[PDB]
Amino acid sequence: SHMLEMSQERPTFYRQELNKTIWEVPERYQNLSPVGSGAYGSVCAAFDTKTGLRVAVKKLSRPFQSIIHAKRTYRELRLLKHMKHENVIGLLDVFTPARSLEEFNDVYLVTHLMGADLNNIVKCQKLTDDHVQFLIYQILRGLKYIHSADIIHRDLKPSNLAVNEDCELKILDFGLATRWYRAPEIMLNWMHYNQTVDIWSVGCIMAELLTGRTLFPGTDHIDQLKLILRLVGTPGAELLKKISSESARNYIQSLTQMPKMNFANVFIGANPLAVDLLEKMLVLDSDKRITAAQALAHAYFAQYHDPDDEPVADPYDQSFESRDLLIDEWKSLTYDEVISFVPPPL
Ligand SMILES: Nc1ccccc1Nc1ccc2c(c1)CCc1ccccc1C2=O
Repeated sequence: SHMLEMSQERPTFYRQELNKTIWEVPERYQNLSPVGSGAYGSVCAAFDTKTGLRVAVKKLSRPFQSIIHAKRTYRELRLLKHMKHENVIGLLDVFTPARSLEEFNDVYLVTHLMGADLNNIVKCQKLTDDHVQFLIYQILRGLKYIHSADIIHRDLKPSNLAVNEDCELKILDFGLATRWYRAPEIMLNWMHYNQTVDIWSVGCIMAELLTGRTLFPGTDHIDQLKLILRLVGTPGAELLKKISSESARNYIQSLTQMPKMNFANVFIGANPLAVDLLEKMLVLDSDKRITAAQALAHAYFAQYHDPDDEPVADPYDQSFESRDLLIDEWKSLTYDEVISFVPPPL
């Protein structure tokens, strides 16, 4: 009760070659092998002998290359240390082989191994309506939590969604096939947007899960916008009066005017509740777009929705974002976050 530890032992590390480079990790982690071949950024699957589960270990080897990199490393670590939710990738461990700040260079992050991203899942099977309900439900459950912490993903897409063989899903890699899921207001920066940029992305993902194909496969920014307007219709005058960029307003007004298409004619053979939900997600007016919390209560998710089991996050203090610091200062803050990490219970 009042007994304290007067010291602590560093784990024993070992070295090995993986992806043509040396990985140095605690002996806790065994049988490492690369996954994704660079797609997700130096990630190895491993067996965690402590928790007795398969883990994914991600190595950051250039985290402090510049001020921009160092601040991003700090941001990502603070975010990941904060996220504690079934549908958001969080941290089982974070470590460095360094024995002091002086020898600090590499950061390794450890999370539960999922085994695929949603892209791989879509390629390997046609998902049933039940799969789609469950996958989208989990994305929205994760987003409710993330948004409640005043965090926006900003780049939600199938490759940022980890899925396991039990159809469980977690959201990976917060932002800030690359443009197809992006909200229009952030594609051509109309305005200081809101959290529902992520809901637009969910709508695009859900559509693809239902049809088996990309909803708006644009070849560039302008083409992408044209594909969007063809479905949702050209925005009215008042929707224009709300966006700030004069360049944007001018261009879209030169385009041929189009009415909102009938969504039932696009998402054929889909559950009518699914279609109705898509109509609430895929709207241009971000002040009218459904929220994650509102979407969770939509009848489409009647089988999964449980208001008592859709938790929100603790407030997330981002005051560090307003600081302008040197590489060594961001690096020191990051080191502090590494050594102060408290692992989840067993
Ligand atoms: N974001 C973060 C933070 C800490 C540690 C790791 C990660 N990033 C991860 C974690 C797990 C997985 C993937 C990326 C990529 C998708 C994928 C594809 C293929 C096989 C497995 C997995 C998968 O489980």
